[PDB]
Amino acid sequence: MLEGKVKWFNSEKGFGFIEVEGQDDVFVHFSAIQGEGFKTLEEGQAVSFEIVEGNRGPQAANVTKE
Repeated sequence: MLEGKVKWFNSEKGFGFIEVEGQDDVFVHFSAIQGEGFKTLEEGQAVSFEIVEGNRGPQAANVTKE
């Protein structure tokens, strides 16, 4: 699992970017967010996650709020 920080997140639209040291920023969609409750992220929130890449390029998967 990768560790990173939420760079920014549009809570209304349900998407943002995770920033991570060395690597580029990682697009995160709300459907990647684990746990219970309404799925959203806060700027600067610590997350653990993976990067999954299909034919639309890399994005965050299995994002867990730490």
